[PDB]
Amino acid sequence: QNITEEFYQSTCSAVSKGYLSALRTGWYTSVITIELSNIKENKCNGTDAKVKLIKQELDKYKNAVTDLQLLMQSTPATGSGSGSGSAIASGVAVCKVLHLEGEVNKIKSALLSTNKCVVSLSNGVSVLCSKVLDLKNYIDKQLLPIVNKQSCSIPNIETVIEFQQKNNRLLEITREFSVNAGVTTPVSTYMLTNSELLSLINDMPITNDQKKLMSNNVQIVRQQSYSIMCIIKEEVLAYVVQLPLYGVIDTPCWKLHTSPLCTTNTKEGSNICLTRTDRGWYCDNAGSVSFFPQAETCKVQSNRVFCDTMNSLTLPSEVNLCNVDIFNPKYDCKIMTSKTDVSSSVITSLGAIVSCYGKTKCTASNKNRGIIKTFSNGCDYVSNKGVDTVSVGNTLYYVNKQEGKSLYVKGEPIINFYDPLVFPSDEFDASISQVNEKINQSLAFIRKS
Amino acid sequence: QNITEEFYQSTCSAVSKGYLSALRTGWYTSVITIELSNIKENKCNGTDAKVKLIKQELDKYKNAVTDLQLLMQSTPATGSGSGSGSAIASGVAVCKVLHLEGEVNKIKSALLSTNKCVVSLSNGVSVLCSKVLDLKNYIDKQLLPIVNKQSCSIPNIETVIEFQQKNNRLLEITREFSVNAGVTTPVSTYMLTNSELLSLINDMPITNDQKKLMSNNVQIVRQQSYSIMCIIKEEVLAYVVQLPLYGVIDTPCWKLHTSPLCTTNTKEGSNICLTRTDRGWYCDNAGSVSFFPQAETCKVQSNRVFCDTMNSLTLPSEVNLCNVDIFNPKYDCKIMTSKTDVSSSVITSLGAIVSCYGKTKCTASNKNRGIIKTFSNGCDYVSNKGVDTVSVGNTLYYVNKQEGKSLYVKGEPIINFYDPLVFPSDEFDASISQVNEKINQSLAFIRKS
Amino acid sequence: QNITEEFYQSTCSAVSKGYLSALRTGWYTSVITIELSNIKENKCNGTDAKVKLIKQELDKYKNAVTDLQLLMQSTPATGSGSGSGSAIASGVAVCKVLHLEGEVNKIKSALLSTNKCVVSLSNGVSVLCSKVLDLKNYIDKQLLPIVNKQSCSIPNIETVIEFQQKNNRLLEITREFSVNAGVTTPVSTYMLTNSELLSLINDMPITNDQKKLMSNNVQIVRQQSYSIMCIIKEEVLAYVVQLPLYGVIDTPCWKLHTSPLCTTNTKEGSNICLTRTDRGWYCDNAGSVSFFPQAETCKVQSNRVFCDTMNSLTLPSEVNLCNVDIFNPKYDCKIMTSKTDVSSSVITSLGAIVSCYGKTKCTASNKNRGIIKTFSNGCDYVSNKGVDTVSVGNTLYYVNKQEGKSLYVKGEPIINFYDPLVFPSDEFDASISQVNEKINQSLAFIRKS
Ligand SMILES: *[C@@H]1O[C@H](CO)[C@@H](O)[C@H](O)[C@H]1NC(C)=O
Ligand SMILES: *[C@@H]1O[C@H](CO)[C@@H](O)[C@H](O)[C@H]1NC(C)=O
Ligand SMILES: *[C@@H]1O[C@H](CO)[C@@H](O)[C@H](O)[C@H]1NC(C)=O
Repeated sequence: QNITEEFYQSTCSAVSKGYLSALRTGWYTSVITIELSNIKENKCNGTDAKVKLIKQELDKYKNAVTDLQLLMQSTPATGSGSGSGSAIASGVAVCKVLHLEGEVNKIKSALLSTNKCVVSLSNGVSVLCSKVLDLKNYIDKQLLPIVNKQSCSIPNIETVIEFQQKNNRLLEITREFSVNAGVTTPVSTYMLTNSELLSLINDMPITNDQKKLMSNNVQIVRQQSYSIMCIIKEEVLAYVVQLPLYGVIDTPCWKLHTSPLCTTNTKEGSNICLTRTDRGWYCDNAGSVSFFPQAETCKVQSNRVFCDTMNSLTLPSEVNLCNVDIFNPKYDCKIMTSKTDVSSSVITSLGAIVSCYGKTKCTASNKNRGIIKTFSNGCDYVSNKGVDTVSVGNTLYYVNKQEGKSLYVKGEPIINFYDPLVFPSDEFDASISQVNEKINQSLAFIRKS
Repeated sequence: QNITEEFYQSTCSAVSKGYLSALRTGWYTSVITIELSNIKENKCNGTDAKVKLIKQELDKYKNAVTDLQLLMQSTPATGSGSGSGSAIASGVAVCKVLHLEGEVNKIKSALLSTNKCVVSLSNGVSVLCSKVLDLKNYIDKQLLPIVNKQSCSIPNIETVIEFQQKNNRLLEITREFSVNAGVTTPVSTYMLTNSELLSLINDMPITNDQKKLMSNNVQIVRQQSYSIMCIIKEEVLAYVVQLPLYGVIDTPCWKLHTSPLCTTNTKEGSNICLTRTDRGWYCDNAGSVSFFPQAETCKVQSNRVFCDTMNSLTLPSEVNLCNVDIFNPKYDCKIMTSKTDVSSSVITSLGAIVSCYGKTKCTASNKNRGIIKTFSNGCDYVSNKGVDTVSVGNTLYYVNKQEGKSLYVKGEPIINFYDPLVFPSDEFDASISQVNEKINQSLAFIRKS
Repeated sequence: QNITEEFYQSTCSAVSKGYLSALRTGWYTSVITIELSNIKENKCNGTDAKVKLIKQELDKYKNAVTDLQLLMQSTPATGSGSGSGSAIASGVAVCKVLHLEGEVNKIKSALLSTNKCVVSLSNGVSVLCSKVLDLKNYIDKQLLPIVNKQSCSIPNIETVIEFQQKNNRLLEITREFSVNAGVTTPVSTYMLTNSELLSLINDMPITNDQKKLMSNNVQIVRQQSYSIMCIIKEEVLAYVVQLPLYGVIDTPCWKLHTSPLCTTNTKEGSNICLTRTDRGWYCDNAGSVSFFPQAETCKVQSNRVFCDTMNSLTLPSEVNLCNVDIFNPKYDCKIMTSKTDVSSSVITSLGAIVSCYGKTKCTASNKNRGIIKTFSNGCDYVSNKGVDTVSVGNTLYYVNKQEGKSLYVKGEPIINFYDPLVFPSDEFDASISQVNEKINQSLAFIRKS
């Protein structure tokens, strides 16, 4: 609920605390079926425009079914497979079951009397079935008596329009499945209406607090979901929707922000830099910390973070000590070094870190008062309380207007504890104790000779 | 207007000059409203197909409004926030104002008599208002007399069709806003027709030369714009369109192309490489140079470059001296080094740089004459005048057919001025003077022992 | 057909063999035309709803043509240009020909009598022409007699509906071309129906085995295609479709998987790591090996790999010896080193490599038996035969269920042949023989002093 920040002048890094967690750890597969009509082309003596329009829309239904047929002749399993495996792997497991004999018949039988069921497949997976569109009922009852005879009966213009409305959702689903090789993400309203999604959430074998969680963030749920095309078989079109399951909930999370920490010598060519690494989202997870390096693997909405553990890292709970004591031996606090003194800025949750070097004009202004702070050479921070923009050189960043308390922790910049001459000025991903050992090694290389 | 190129044999790099500039430095927010109809469901005795079709399309209007309602219950502010801040930050500032009382009433009053207005909000922002669709007028005048009574009146088939045409734009806007969590980019023709966009450009408080600039490049303007969902309130649907403002215009720009510069010893394992860094777009901006490292942050159309300063860098105007004298002390000309002699090629604006090493078959051919040039070991360049393709190994690159003059600047490759034994063969982002100091340091490590 | 795997305990890497190849080496351009109607607005005394609906849909046709007109006033050539050149370069060559006089007349004449032709342009390119929609015929025959007179004739509701159906494909094509600046990929069903694509494949001057190849993988073909907007001219709308040409077919391919290989000392701060580089897809191509570093540049479907040679590398056929003998001098087998002992896992084609270090809980379980293997410190591998998931820390990966034989090649991990004290613990992209020379250099730096 209450968001806070802490800027560490000593390491040129800030930590935004107070966020609650929702980590994806599992998948809920669910089958979405469309009852289709097995009709073959029935060309009849037809002339007046109502039969032509009906026959045209019927051909769009036929090409949509044959397009779905060449789509299932190839199950590419193209979703993920990026060394972290497939994400859709779980949903693919349901499609291989649907290809079994009698398996399309079980969901077709469970949905013989009701629209929404639960079906126990022949592999132990209890999936929830949904039937979102019924074209077999409409084509076999309202359309076949028009095209079945020798000469076509004249359908009313109302039938032509009602048939374009029902057939539309099928046509759009085949269009998405065609351009994406059967696997789509996010799940569009054609794949699942907000109304159908909320009905699937209410029926899940999950706690009521988790149903309130997923229902208040349906947009986040859509963006973290997959729609996988299954099978066209026995007057039934089936495709699987994989919805995220959040195994870690309401757990502490914080966000690390890092910026270069250089020396401010006036001699060009004589400055050395240092930047804490592993910036990003950290969350408590099962006695450890789940770290998320990729920026888009975590969507944040309203004080909670929605992450996917597929692309994360597991760190000891001691990783937090780099935020309070970077010189602490329980944890190997890693940095990267260079001699590149370029000014830059990072917009944090409650303020902005500014690393200003050289002649760069770094400043922070308010919309109505103008410039309220001019930064000197070095690394600094400013709160958003009273600040609107931060400009560094020719670049203007907008400060985030989130409410929260910020705390400035004064301290000596650690780049000053290093002798410039005996410094590793090209180490990437080096630990503090690792760098102290390389400094002990270059000073041993100068003492002996 | 006139595009030229310069290849530097000494550093294996080329510069494409002559481009004019258009840098995004600001945002213009504008409110786009849709007048809605506050109706509640009115189930009536209905049987004949025209009432059923009308009631179906009316339900799609109702679900679209409730879907927009759960979308504004969560303002995620998910656009950007990538350490450069939010891009949509400015547009979000307008949405927080719309949630104020009386604020939906001001734009609703300014648009009470005209379609397009200007409205001064209660926070000092003078936004331009547009009213693109009027469903309150259509539902309350043409539809309510059909559904208001006890039994429904029979609407003509013309009313059913005209209502599907007007309601369509609302349905597509909710579909885009649902899959993208309220923030879309680019701005589609459903969000804003080319006709409405041109009318917004003509009304902006900008110079006439800037209106000619944005109007001749509307496609670039759409791709650099954002559509942010605001509020559903008081029979008004409002969402903000953020259009780019180009503060830097008709300013000099050039593009740096770099390729590995290795030695051509015949001994495998004995070659060292060097590659100028910071390749990309450079533009004069306010006495400095704005450098763009990311490739997609700059779209080039017809001799002008359209960049976003949010992801750029500010460099001293002296950065140009790496293109004429890399050994010049006013600027720290940075390179990266390695021992990886792999052949490769870079398609420039007017030609192609080819770095050929080992047994790789590097060649450049014309469509009707065949191979017109065979490259030897080392780094070379060829103009597009008479050249169609360049093949390196099993890879074929197409040479850009842009008209312009190319200039070949002969010179000794600088990788030959370095003794291989005493070379830093793993430096990344190192300056020329930095490398000379490391060579002075490894030669001091061999002289003393 | 038969997929196999080989895990090398000595280098912590695995190779998935048995895949067949389809590399894109060329482009087939083809022109897709829409015959348009040159009509100007003809406002007439109109009141009853059928004329209003017709005039509304006619205005959507007019704005679509003018939107296409400002789209061709700017040919941005924004597709690619990423230093590998443009991909669309070949297709752009056809658009510059269409702007020639008489050139729209040749395809318009070849398609005067048939729907599908071949046309020899005035630049030697024999392109295949397709005419997918005929609006000039429909507007000039069925619509002009209604709007041509002084007062409008009353069209039937059937005409209003048939005109919305034909005009729809034009409107969707302008919507895609507007948001993407004239260059779209993949090619949607609006740009080309699966039926039109299959008819273009059958007519190509390619072998019958290649037509069977592209027809069985149309989804892969769409995802690797481009649609480029050409010209609006002389009652003809033309745009070019670039389809991939696979010059390398049924050639051997394998996939390299790599994972960190560290020492298992119990002392924190004392471990050194090593990881083979250049992981990805390798395919035999013209006596060499085409290597693909980017992960998305190769789509794999059903034992064959579909790669684009534009973003690839050419390696000596000897690159395979890093998979059997990394210490072999014919090839410089490159690695990268560090001191970062973080546990991680890689899902291979037939199993999973697990690098477990520190206190991380690495394990592999079966769905019904539970944990079937607990990994110790070091690098290991497990087959998918009997294994369902692999968990490392708080991350759970799904093992790929592809059928195939796996082979575990036991051997001493090479990180143990290196003395930790005299190790380059920050080399990136270093060769084995390069590292042995740096170890010979740091041992010479300690022997002399
Ligand atoms: C090297 O490490 C030893 C062990 O702590 C210490 O006594 C010595 O002062 C260090 N020398 C340096 C950091 O130059
Ligand atoms: C090292 O730098 C000094 C100062 O310019 C110079 O005199 C000397 O020749 C250099 N030695 C090298 C580059 O080996
Ligand atoms: C250095 O290389 C030489 C040449 O093969 C070899 O004899 C010597 O043992 C090496 N020394 C090392 C690897 O420490």
